[PDB]
Amino acid sequence: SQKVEKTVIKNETGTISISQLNKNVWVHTELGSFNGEAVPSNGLVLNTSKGLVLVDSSWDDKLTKELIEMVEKKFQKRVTDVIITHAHADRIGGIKTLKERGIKAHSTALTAELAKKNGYEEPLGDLQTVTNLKFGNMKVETFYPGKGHTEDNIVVWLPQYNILVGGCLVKSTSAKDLGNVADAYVNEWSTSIENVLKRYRNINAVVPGHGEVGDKGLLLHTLDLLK
Ligand SMILES: O=C(O)[C@H](S)c1ccccc1
Ligand SMILES: [Zn+2]
Ligand SMILES: [Zn+2]
Repeated sequence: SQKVEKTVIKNETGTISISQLNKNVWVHTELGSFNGEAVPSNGLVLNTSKGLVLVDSSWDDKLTKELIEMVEKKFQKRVTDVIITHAHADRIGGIKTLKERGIKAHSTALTAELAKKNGYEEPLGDLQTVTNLKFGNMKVETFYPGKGHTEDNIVVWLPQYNILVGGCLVKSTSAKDLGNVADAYVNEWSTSIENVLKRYRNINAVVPGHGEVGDKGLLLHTLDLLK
C-alpha cells in the first residue's frame, strides 16, 4: 500500500494509539491497569530519517510491545531511540523490550538511580541538565527545570517546531490538580514550571503526562494546581 490520507494509529484492543501533531511529530498514548483502574500515559513519537523515536515507553514491556509494533508499520521505519524523563513504570516500563530490539532508553544518570531502586533494568543513564539530541533529520534538546513529578524529572524541547513535551510535570488544562505527591516535590514544582515556561516563550504545542496536547498555557495552569 502507498499514498493515503490516514492518520492516528490504534491497536486491536485500542489501549494504545497515536495521532499526527506535526510534519514529523506524533503523540502516542497507552493505557495500563493501576489501583484497579485505568491510567492513560501521554507520549510522543518522532519520524526521523534514521529510525523512529519515543519520548517515553509504555507501562510494561508487554504493553510497549504493541506500541512499537504500531509506529513501525505506517512510518516504514523502526524505533531505535527512547528518551526517558523520569524513572517510572510509564517511562522505563518497557526497558526490557528496548534492550531486545537494539533500542536505547536515553536518560539522565539520576533517572537510572531510581530505576534499579524499583527493579527496572536501568536506562542508558548518561545525560545531563541539557542535551542537544539529533536523530537523522530531527532536532531535540533535553532540559532540567527542577523537581516536580519526580526527583529525576525533565522536560523535552524541540529547537525547530517549538514543541515542548514536559510530561507529568506539565499538567493539562482540563486537569484539576496534581494528585498523589508521595514521591513528588510540590514545593519545587512551582519552581520547575517557572523554568520551563521561561526557557521558551514561543512554544507551539505542549503535551502533558496524562490528558491531551494543548499549548504553553499548560505550564501556567500547572502552577494553579499547586497554589
Ligand atoms: O501520576 C503520575 O504522573 C505517574 S506517571 C503515575 C504513577 C502511578 C500511577 C499513575 C500515574
Ligand atoms: Zn511518572
Ligand atoms: Zn506519566
